[PDB]
Amino acid sequence: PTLHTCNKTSFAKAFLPNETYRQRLLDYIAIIHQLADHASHALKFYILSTSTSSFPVVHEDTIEAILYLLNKGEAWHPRKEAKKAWRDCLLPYVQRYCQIVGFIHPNLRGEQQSINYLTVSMMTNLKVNVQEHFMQMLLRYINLRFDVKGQKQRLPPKSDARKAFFTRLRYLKSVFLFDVVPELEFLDDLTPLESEVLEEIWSLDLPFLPNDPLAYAIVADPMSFFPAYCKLSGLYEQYGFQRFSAIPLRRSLIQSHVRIDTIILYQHILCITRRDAETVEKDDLWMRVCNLCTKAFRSRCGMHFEGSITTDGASVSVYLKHPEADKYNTVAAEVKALYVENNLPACRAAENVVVIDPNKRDILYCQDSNGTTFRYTANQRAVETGSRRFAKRREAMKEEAGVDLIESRIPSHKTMNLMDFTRYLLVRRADWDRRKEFYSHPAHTRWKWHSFINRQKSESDLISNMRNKYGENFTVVMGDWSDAGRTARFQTSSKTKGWRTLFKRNRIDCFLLDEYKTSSVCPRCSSSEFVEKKFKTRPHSRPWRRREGKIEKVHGLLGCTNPNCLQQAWTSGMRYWNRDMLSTCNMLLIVRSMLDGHGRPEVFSRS
DNA sequence: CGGTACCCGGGCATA
DNA sequence: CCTATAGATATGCCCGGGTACCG
RNA sequence: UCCGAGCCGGUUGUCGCGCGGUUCAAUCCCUGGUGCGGGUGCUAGUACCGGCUCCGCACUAUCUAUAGGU
Ligand SMILES: [Zn+2]
Repeated sequence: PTLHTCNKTSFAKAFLPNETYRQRLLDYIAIIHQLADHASHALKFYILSTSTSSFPVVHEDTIEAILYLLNKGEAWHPRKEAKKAWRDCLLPYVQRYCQIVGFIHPNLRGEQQSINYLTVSMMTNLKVNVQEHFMQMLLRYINLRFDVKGQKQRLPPKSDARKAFFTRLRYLKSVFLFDVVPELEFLDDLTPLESEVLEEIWSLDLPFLPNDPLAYAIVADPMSFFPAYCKLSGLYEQYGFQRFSAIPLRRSLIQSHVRIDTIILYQHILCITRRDAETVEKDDLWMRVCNLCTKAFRSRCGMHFEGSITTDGASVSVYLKHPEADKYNTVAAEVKALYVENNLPACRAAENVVVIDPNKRDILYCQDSNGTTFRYTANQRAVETGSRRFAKRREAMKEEAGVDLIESRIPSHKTMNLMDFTRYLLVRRADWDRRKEFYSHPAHTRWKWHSFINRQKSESDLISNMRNKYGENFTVVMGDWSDAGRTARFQTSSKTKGWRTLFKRNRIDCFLLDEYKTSSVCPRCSSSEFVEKKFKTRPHSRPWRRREGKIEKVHGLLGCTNPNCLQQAWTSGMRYWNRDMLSTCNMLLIVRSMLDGHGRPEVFSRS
């Protein structure tokens, strides 16, 4: 549901100036971060080591058992039969992993809450990693085996050869992905490069539903695909393809956010017996360590603190929880539920309408009916957010600390071979002490929190400037990055949710409009037969491409050659235009046509 | 010295 | 540095450590 | 892996213009903003006329982890 919110504040303003409590909390979060990292590494090691017999069906019990083992040793005494069996199976592998890494059991007490939270988080990471990326990686492997990389340089752009190649590509995938039932003659209709693909795909033991497609089966029981997914990465390793993280790893040594609640408070922070804690109200028990009067803890939209924070030693994210909280395909409509054509009744009553074109450099280029232009570029975000300022010093310190030569030697972590994974673990352990000392510096977390502060300030200033230029109330109509080869969820509508969310937070209505044929029409003559693009050339701006002698045609510059737009005095012979200006003018024309009821003009249509 | 039963705090199960 | 998913705690019961009393 | 923004021109609604001119923005410390009252101070003219800075009331801002993309 949508019954929760978060407010992030600084560590100093969160906890009262009690040095003992702060030190206890810092030690606890460091221990929890170490436990989580070692648990992820041990889970991957166990999964790799058991491939010789069978890929285990990892369960929440598995993660909980791994965490409890790393924490205690053989002292864990679960009473549940499933947990007991998982403990018995995992103990040798965890022992070997600890011996290889030299990990010493922290013997932390009261591990129930933290272990449960980390188990839930890791299982969620497995579920999400298996849900979507499984199909995408399978399709990527199928494309790579067919050598589409080379075929793109072998087939004419539109000739019948490319059509036949596309037909074959879908024909093979339908049988491989269980989309269409094959006939017997399909057996002999396979070249060696295709027979190998069929055999490899079938060797993954893809689970499926007899009455539903593979994609629906993935959504229904995504975790059942976790074993096959682990197999898939192995193939990527055999053929040298772009490897993917089959089993997620918490590589970073920078102190990560750790969950703290009332139970953890009275177990490790306040250090009081449960019988004493149970006799005091939750809020009264929290005030002893946290300044509830701070702005971050105030209620919003009927939500209350409810004793949940996540802290990493530099910033604290306080979660506000609604009383109706959970207490621990049709969706395609959302693709077009927000588009302008379905929201015209609301657009007609908007005080002002602003059309925005996104670009990889001009992240926003906004124009209104009055012609007042505005833009928010990637340079402004990079400078104000401090991303480059932090990057040029945090990465530079590696020269002073010499850790750059350490991280580079680390082999790729996505390997699936047990020997290679052991090599990676040993190499990471070799210089683990120096990296741990380096990342313990407050500067890393301080920059991570200052980045959030700067991004929030930049986002607020952007809205302030937009309101100042266009007015207090306005409706945003933005393009969807349409092109001649973008027709899927992965490419068009997924690259705009950030700005839609940003506008929603400020209660600014945002709608999407088709960007197709936006750069075709000249508004001054409403004609596309006399529009020229990419005529002039200049040296490349990027420092490495520029020194290679590469010359690039201007992308954002367009021209109109129709005589009606040309003054006889102009020696250029063409009226110049900016790509963003023309796109905004065309979007304004389309919106005006839609509002009047005439609909999208035929010239901008996909006919 | 040798052998019992209770109160407490910690640990684990569960939705 | 961008985008996407799931989940975003609390109560009850078992047990094992130490302390109390008789022969 | 290198990059600020506003404005006037070369310019005609023109560029990642390594084109010219001019204004502030930034370096460090800071969770941001909105509407309401005072409370030291700093600014231009005889309480007004404001702007920067704090105090206090409610209105609001979804983060963790991983993964993918570069
Ligand atoms: Zn024209």
